[PDB]
Parts: sequence; structure tokens; C-alpha cells
Amino acid sequence: AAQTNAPWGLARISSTSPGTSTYYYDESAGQGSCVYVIDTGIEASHPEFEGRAQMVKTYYYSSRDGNGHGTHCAGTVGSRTYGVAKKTQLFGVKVLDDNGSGQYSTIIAGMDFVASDKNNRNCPKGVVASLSLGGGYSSSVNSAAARLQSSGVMVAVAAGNNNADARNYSPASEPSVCTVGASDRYDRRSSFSNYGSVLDIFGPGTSILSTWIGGSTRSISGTSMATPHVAGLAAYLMTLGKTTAASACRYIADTANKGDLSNIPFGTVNLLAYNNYQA
Ligand SMILES: [Ca+2]
Repeated sequence: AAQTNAPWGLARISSTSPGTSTYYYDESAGQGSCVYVIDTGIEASHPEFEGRAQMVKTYYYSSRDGNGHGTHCAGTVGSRTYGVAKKTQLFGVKVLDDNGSGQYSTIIAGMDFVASDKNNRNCPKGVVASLSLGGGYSSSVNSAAARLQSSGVMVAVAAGNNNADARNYSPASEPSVCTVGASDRYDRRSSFSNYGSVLDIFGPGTSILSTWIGGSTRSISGTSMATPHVAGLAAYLMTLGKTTAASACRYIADTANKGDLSNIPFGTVNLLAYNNYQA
């Protein structure tokens, strides 16, 4: 399949070179997979989600996304126009309030929730979790992310936006999950992107167009935006039968565009998520 004039990030993920604008992907498009977006929620009624999105959990007085961040992230995972996996099922878990904040205890609870909750969902091709959030190092937070992964969910987490080594952030620093740095449309490491040995992969994170609340759209930047590209990619590859929750991060790294990014600090991987789709 080919989607012309796609957001640059989508085109980038299906290209061996920067500077193109068409997104190429197998029509299966993540059908039969599920992606949990653990964030400020998801505006499920957005036309862009086509009935494929649902809120399944909140720790606040509403499950509505009163911020937009979670809806943007979900849009990158699987919206019809702005999504990597255009046929995946999206499940929203609201661990962040409408200011985008959340206590670590609530974040942990949301991760453990998804590990159980996947047994209540129909996801024959497999399960992914996208965590576009983080804070300072916490062994408890890292352990929760490790549990979620161990339970059979492909966990993708943001490296963080401090232009700093991600070893000092959680869940970014957890070895067993897929930690995602951010790049721009010229294949530069995004100026704010964290880096370090704990990173597994980069995806598009600068000036990313996606869904927003009020049934709108916007371009924003962050490792928050890179993460759902990787989460969507994993879902898409799982439906194709190329990989599984346990091996998807390795598989993406194995099949990544290699050595193409600039300003990657010595010791950080130079790998950019790529779907290896031959139209
Ligand atoms: Ca890892």
C-alpha cells in the first residue's frame, strides 16, 4: 500500500533515505494486533480512529483526554491518516492527568493493569504498549516496565527530552524494554533527545503531525512522538508474523537503517526504525 503526502515520519519509517513523502506499508496494517497507549488518554471519538480506539482505564475522575498528548501519540500508532499501523486496535490507559503529570505509583499501576488487561482483549497477532512518559530514575518504575514486557507485551518507552544520558530516567533506563530516541526529517538526532547505552532505537520525533483533542490535528515534538512510531511499527511487524512481543525490539534494531543519523553521541546506537517493506 502507498499513502501519498504522508507525515514525514511515516514516509521515513518506510524509506532507506530521508526526503521522501509517501508512506509504504503492507495492507495488513497491524490488523489483529493491539496497542495500549499509556498516557493522558485518547479521544476515541476522533474520526481518525474509525471506531478502533477505546479507553479501558483511568486513575482520574474522567477517562477523557483533556490534554491532547495521549491522543497525538495514539494517532501516530494507528490513526488512519497519521498512524503507522492503520488497522490496529488502540486501548487508552489514562495514567497522566490533563496537565500531563502523573505520580509514579499511578504509572506503575497502569503498567501492571495492561499486563493483566491484555487477557481481556482480542489480540491474536500480539500486544504492544507505548509509554511516552518518564521522570528521574526509579527502580520500581523500571521493574513495572520489565513486568509488562515479561508478561508478553512489546514495551516501547520514550528516552526523554533532556539532551542527556537516559540512564538517569525511568522507564527509559530499563534494559528489557525498547527505549526510543528522537530524530528530525534531516536525519539529525533531535536536539532535545536523550541518548546513551540504554537506547535501543530512534524514530521520528521532531515536527510530527498527528491527531489532537477536539477532533483536530497538530504538529508537536518529543521522544513522546518517536515512541509511538516504534510501537506502531512493532504492531505492524507482529501482524505480518515477522516478530513477537519478546523479540520485536531486537528485530527492529536488526532491520533498522544503520549509521544514517547525525549527532549521535559516541556509544549510542545509530539505528533508525525502518519497516523494510518492499512495495
Ligand atoms: Ca532494551
